[PDB]
Amino acid sequence: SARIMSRIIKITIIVVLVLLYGEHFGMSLSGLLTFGGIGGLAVGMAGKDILSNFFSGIMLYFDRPFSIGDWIRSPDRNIEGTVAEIGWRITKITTFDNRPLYVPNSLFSSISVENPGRMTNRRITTTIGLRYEDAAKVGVIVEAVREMLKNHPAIDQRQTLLVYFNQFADSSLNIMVYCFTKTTVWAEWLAAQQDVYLKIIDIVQSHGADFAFPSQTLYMD
Amino acid sequence: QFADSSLNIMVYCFTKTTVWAEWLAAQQDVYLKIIDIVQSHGADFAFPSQTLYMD
Amino acid sequence: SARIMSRIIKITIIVVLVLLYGEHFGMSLSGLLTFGGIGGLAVGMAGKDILSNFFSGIMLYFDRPFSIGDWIRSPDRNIEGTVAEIGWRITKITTFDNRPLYVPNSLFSSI
Ligand SMILES: CCCCCCCCCCCC
Ligand SMILES: CCCCCCCCCCCC
Ligand SMILES: CCCCCCCCCCCC
Ligand SMILES: CCCCCCCCCCCC
Ligand SMILES: CCCCCCCCCCCC
Ligand SMILES: CCCCCCCCCCCC
Ligand SMILES: CCCCCCCCCCCC
Ligand SMILES: CCCCCCCCCCCC
Ligand SMILES: CCCCCCCCCCCC
Ligand SMILES: CCCCCCCCCCCC
Repeated sequence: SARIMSRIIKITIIVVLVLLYGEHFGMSLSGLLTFGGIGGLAVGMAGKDILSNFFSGIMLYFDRPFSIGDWIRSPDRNIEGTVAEIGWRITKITTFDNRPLYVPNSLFSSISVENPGRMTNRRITTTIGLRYEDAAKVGVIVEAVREMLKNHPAIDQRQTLLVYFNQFADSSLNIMVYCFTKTTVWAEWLAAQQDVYLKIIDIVQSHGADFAFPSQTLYMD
Repeated sequence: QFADSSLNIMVYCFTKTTVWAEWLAAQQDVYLKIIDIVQSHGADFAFPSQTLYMD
Repeated sequence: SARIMSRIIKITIIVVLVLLYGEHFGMSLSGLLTFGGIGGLAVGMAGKDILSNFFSGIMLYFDRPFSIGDWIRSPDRNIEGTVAEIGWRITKITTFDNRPLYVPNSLFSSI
């Protein structure tokens, strides 16, 4: 394949040399190349593709939406993964399956790029579904959960922190939980989330309420 | 409107404040008051119902 | 990378200087650059992109759909978050996950 490609390259070089030469050296053959714009189209499409990719790479370098080793994604098209290398033509992304993903540079031209690798906090969200018969303790449970969250060493007190009775559900009364953690590490965030969930379970059990299963009323006949 | 297993009543209003926490607190208070009213008037909230013909 | 980019920039500068110069200074080489419109396309696409983004930013400044620190969204495409900065080319939006979101200015043109 390499030798065939070299042969074709030198054939193209000979063709271009013949085209450059005028009547003094053989015949220019300009009309043949411009017989129907074949040479024009051949040059134009290749140049357009190469220049588009090259300029997209240059703009990527100048704007700096992401760097090597950054976790990125896009709501427009999926490119999720960790950046491995930014070439002049193709950007290599390592997916979370440990598989290469080759993205042409021009695909970044007009899309919104998210950079989770540059996040400042990790969010924790969950819903507590209590039974409809536990409506008398909703306020106390919410207050207890908020107090527990406000005293947790792993929670960031400068970020949003909401715990309120949110909405009626089909078979439960839902309570929203919304907070952030100081750390941005995967394992530490997961451990903090697990600890918070266990504490929430303990609080709910201690206050006399319980979690609601999908309920249903049956009329027998 | 009539539902599959309940009679639905719509609630539609606005709050003076535009703050997230204050709006959520007002919503929770309104929901608790609605629950109290419904319980006091003798009605109750409907679970997904179903009629079963045994054989 | 910075030094390589500088080298390529000065190479392009030398190329443009050679193109500007006529027969008095070497050869203009205009035909080579216009052999198949390579230079024309290279200038046109870059200029179109840069000008589109710049003019979108200018229109954003003049119309004032939003300001710094404003929660925004769009039913057409998702950009939800709080505006962090409005640059000449890219607008930075902080999502509710506390992650940066870089939106080219031209994406606000028709939505
Ligand atoms: C082994 C034969 C190789 C022949 C390659 C021909 C290449 C033609 C290029 C035409 C470009 C317009
Ligand atoms: C110097 C600025 C370069 C801008 C490059 C834009 C490339 C757009 C390609 C779009 C292909 C669909
Ligand atoms: C070839 C075009 C070069 C454009 C360079 C733009 C540099 C932007 C720097 C922004 C720093 C905040
Ligand atoms: C037709 C224009 C081709 C331009 C190719 C430029 C390649 C630059 C590579 C820089 C080394 C990574
Ligand atoms: C038609 C022009 C082709 C230019 C090829 C550039 C190759 C650059 C390789 C950079 C490796 C780091
Ligand atoms: C280290 C080698 C760098 C070579 C850079 C070549 C840049 C070519 C620009 C062509 C623009 C049409
Ligand atoms: C002074 C008015 C500037 C208007 C800029 C419009 C840019 C449109 C870009 C569309 C790209 C798809
Ligand atoms: C370059 C074009 C400038 C257009 C300026 C429009 C100003 C609109 C002001 C509207 C105020 C209500
Ligand atoms: C080819 C036209 C380029 C125009 C670039 C204008 C850049 C203005 C920046 C203003 C400072 C924030
Ligand atoms: C090709 C023209 C490039 C113009 C680059 C403008 C850079 C403006 C930076 C403004 C920072 C506040």
